Amino acid sequence: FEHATTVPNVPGIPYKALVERAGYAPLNLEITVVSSELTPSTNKEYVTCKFHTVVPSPQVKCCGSLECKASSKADYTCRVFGGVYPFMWGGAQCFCDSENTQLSEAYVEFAPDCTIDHAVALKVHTAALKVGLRIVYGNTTARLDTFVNGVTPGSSRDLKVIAGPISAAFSPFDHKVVIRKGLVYNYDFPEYGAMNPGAFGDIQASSLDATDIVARTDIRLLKPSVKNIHVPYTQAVSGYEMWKNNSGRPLQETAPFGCKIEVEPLRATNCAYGHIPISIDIPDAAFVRSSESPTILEVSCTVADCIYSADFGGSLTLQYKANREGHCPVHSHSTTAVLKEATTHVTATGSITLHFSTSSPQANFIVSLCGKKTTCNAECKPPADHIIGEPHKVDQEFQAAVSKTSWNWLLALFGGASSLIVVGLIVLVCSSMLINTR
Amino acid sequence: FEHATTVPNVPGIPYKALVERAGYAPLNLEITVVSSELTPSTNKEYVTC
Ligand SMILES: *[C@@H]1O[C@H](CO)[C@@H](O)[C@H](O)[C@H]1NC(C)=O
Repeated sequence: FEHATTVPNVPGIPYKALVERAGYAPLNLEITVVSSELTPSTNKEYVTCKFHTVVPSPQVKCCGSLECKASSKADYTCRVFGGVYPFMWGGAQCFCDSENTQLSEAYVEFAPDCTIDHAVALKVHTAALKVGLRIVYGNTTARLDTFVNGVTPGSSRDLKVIAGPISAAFSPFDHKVVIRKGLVYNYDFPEYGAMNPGAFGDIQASSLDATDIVARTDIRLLKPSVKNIHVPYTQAVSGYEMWKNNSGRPLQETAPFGCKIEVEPLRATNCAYGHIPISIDIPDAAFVRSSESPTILEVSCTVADCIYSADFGGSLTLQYKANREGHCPVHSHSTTAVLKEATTHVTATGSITLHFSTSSPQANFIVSLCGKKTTCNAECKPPADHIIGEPHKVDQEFQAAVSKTSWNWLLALFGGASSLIVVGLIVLVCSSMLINTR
Repeated sequence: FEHATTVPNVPGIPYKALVERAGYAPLNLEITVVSSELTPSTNKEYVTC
């Protein structure tokens, strides 16, 4: 049989339900969302890391001429200079009365440390959510893991179970992101082929070990200015360390709902938000006919004591009369309250307690023992402790915090002035006629 | 758990109380003031004889 139900997106929050079929005892169904797995689609754009300038041996043409030539190396620079003043420990490298000239050039390349200090700029889209569900029926536990989509049931025992789509779409990830040393940072990285000195991603490459590179970081050559042969180079500070210094806090400290983000899939997990509708198919053989089910008689409830606690602290008791030994389930069709155990033994005239929780102080509702129903009411008090991180609000508040006494007072407050005005008008018209008599 | 109660100053007078907690049986609490000890601060002034 197939049953439909909506569940909150949250871990460690079992949800209990029942299936009604004529001649079959209502079957307890427990559903647990073990964890969440939001995996988006992303594409590798480029990589960046601290670089190193190249300072190759300059070219010296003595007492003659020469011309500059470009080079395919990324961020390359070249420039000639006449009237050079070459000196070295060995002395004047060559000789002519200041006629000689020298060509200098430089370029950049990623340093060896980059191999492990690389930071990759990622473009992401189409967040996809994966949900793992564990379902208990007839004290039998089955499992499945399915994409949140409502069109691809998973495989578990060759059982087709579907979930979603989500009520709302949530994704902490933004279109542009960066990954560095296992830390993910939300930032609008410059597009590939865009070089801006003193900025993130100044050096860009298709792959870490790509021979072809493109970069621009405003390198300007300086004229020789000293005795010896030297190439003074002026360049802006590397942008990688710049972004490192003031990169801001990591996404791990900014993700809403406490998403637990992992890097190797670049995906979130254990993050709770939204609702999920699901349809569960259960084999008919799993069901049990009511003929063999225990029969109960003259059952009654009693709230020994309840507390309006965030955690599961509510208690209840039931007393029953029966004729057959065995087990029956227990349920509460009121969403405001949730039980703890789904089934229990049954005796001829036994009475058993129950643990439960509620989201309202007016503990009035209907609970079913085995197949039969029964009303049960009480009032609950706020707790002394008022800060706890354990599961809370298994059912969200439904403006039911208002008390029965509050309803009685509000009813006694509003007055029936409409009846007063109606009676006044009626007597007024009657008197008007009586005086039209004259 | 913490509970507040007022007791008379007197020996050999047990006082009984209960603590109410949801889902917990009320726990009997007996309190006895075995004795009193009023100790003041004093300073030696001098001696005579
Ligand atoms: C499940 O509950 C039924 C109901 O009494 C019982 O007969 C059966 O033995 C239970 N299964 C297990 C594995 O305990």
